[PDB]
Amino acid sequence: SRVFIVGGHITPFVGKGSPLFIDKKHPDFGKKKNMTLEEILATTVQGTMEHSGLSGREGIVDQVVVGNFLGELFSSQGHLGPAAIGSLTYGQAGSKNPLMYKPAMRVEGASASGGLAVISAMNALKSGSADITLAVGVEVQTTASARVGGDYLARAADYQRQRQLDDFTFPCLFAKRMKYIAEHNHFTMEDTARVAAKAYANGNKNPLAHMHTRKLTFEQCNGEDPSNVKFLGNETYKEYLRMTDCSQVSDGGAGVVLANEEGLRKMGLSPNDSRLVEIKSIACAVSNLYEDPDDACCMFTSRQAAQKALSMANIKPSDLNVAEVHDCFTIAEMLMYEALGIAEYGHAKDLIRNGDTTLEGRIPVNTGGGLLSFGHPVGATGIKQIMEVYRQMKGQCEAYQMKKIPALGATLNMGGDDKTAVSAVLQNI
Amino acid sequence: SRVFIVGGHITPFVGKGSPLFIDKKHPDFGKKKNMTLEEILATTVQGTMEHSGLSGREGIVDQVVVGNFLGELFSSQGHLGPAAIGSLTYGQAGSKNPLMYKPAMRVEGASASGGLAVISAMNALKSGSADITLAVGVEVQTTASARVGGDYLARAADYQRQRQLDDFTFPCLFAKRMKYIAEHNHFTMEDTARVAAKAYANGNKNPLAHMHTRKLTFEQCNGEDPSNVKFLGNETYKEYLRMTDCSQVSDGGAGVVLANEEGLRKMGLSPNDSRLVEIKSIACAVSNLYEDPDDACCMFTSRQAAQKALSMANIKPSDLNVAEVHDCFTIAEMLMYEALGIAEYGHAKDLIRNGDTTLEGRIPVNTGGGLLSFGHPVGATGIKQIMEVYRQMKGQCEAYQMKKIPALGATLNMGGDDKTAVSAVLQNI
Ligand SMILES: [Cl-]
Ligand SMILES: [Cl-]
Repeated sequence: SRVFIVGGHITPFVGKGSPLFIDKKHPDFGKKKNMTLEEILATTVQGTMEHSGLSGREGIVDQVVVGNFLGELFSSQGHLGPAAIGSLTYGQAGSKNPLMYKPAMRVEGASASGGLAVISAMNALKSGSADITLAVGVEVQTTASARVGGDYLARAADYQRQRQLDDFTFPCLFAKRMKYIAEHNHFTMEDTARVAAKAYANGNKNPLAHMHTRKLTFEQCNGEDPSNVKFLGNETYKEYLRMTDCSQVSDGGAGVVLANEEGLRKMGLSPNDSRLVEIKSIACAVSNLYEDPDDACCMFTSRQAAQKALSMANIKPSDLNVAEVHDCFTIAEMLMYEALGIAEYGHAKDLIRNGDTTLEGRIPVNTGGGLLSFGHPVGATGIKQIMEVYRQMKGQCEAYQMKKIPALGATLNMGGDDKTAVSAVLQNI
Repeated sequence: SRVFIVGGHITPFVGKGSPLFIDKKHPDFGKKKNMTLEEILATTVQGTMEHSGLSGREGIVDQVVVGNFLGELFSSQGHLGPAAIGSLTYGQAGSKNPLMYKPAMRVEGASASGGLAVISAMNALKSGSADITLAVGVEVQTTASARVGGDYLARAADYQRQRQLDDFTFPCLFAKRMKYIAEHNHFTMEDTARVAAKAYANGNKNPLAHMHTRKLTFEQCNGEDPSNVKFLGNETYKEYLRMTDCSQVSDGGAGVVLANEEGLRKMGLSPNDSRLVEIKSIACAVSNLYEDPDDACCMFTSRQAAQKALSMANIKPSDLNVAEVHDCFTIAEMLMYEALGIAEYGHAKDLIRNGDTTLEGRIPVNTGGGLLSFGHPVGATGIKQIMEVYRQMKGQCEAYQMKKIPALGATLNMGGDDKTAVSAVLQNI
């Protein structure tokens, strides 16, 4: 019935611009390779068990759900259920494996895949099938060029209808929102530069962040840097999107262990244990892939998911102390403030202008960098969000730790152009 | 907490060799096109609603789960949750849509993806979060060459480890089993020819079957036909697999509406309604993608799933009156009889030699053709299996209707080389 976060793990998120990423320019180029999807999933499953107190007793996990979007394209690998079952002892041939024969599957809803894993794992916990579940999200996207990656990520779009917009289909869909947003004075490209400045400043305090080592001023984020190019091909939307407005092409993983009251009891924990966080509610809303709303200024689907979650938890947005939102673009972060309801329609700009969502603000958002600086390994992201609220609640975030420990948090995870949304309310214990 | 099949729908399964498939050789070549994935999903969702009594009240469905393996490769399209949400009114611009904002997602575990959609839907029904769910499985595989297709289906294998075996990786993995099976006298290539003779004879009575129009004798299935080629490239395994031993590359869909007692109440039905079949149990077992058991003569994972399901429903294999099993190859059907437990280890051969699993036998299996003749649109298969037991129980199968209406049935759906398995026990009402 009730559901608890017992622990979890986030890998460093890596790609171009991280010193952890091996390219023709890294001391180990030709000597060592970046992790494969299998290696990331192994590290993520192992790390999750290690930081959840399950070492030696991994057999008490009832089910495993993997969130992943594009493994079949980037890594030529689907069927990650049995890859997850083999991840606890990966590379140790013939070893005993307590996860053998357990239920496992992959779920997918574009960049909401990790959020969907969490809900699926929660349904299992409330259904009689499971008392302890492991939800892991992983992605490897660095194995193709930027343009090829665009085409792959267009699988999140209505591909027949939208791939034609630009090779960078998904960035073009958000540039298209921005043109409409600017035409209705909803917010500006100066506002979106401010989101980016905050994300990179936050990421500079987060050693796991893809962009940890990159420092960017507001001025650079606002286009006073010749390398911050307007890179789209589509001439209708090109002027509305800069490089710094975009989430990173990252590899990484995140996992969480979730338990109901009987799972806690099996682990020797009581529901009042101060290492725990309760998932007070979770909700999913999905719209029509084939049709878009006219009002680009409103993410109606994300707004539905958040309102369902907040209502199920019996709280209002003003009760929230921290959030993680889906900043796949700076443009999206701004819309997410309004979808979540921490700003009224047309007032996200007030928040970003007054610093309310910065680390020292009254409602910090994406405290570790978001998709923009922390990075965006698609499948991992939904779970990374849950774990970031958890980490702030437990005082674990070091240089980006909030000074006032948050009592209530929310997540809002999105797939595609606001076509899938998953939202959770977390309560600190 | 109880779960009922209310109704469902299966499309014709189409591909090369069906008269319903449009190729340079069909009267409508150049005039009409085969369905796209979107069109198949539209037809399947609409048909499932229609045949389940939900037309005009589609809004009482709480959520949709889609099973699909390779859409992101064959159709450049992932994110099928929102595609499913737009499927009821697909092609009708701006129409009212009662499915808007409902939860939806895609699940995947290779050729067990449909079976996984059913389990996920059932978890929702038992957890408080749904009373009526739609589980739909769809696949389109006719959009690539055989060899490109082969590489795509290799996403079911451990791609790094196994892709090198043959361009037809997955077939080769079953040819490899057959070599070991022959070496241990477990069963013979005559036995596997007998499975195929049965599938095609059954398919000839099924107008939805991909191979409905193809008649094949035992002798042809046993290699007395020059066109029944041993097509593998790998010289170690080549001699152990004929064309007629393989499932079809098919396009199609299947859907089912599942409800709990409160769902039945909302639809105006009672749990004793003669249009219903109860799912007495369902189980999933997943093994290690990276490691294979020595004994090719046993599908351990599938055996685990079926034993779990039978045990949960409190029955034995001898109680079963009908079964649908995963005949991705003739070789697999034989192993499935032993995994399901209708034959003891080493005795599947007794069953196929005596006709026990034919339409007139005491335990008819794959009454409509199986994956071999009915066809294998990957994602649909797990749900087609459920709907075929349902159809036999309700007397709906016409020329392949069993003379004795079955009281108990079992499904066994498998992903990859026995790495994921889903098994259900159905009870006629
Ligand atoms: Cl996405
Ligand atoms: Cl498969």
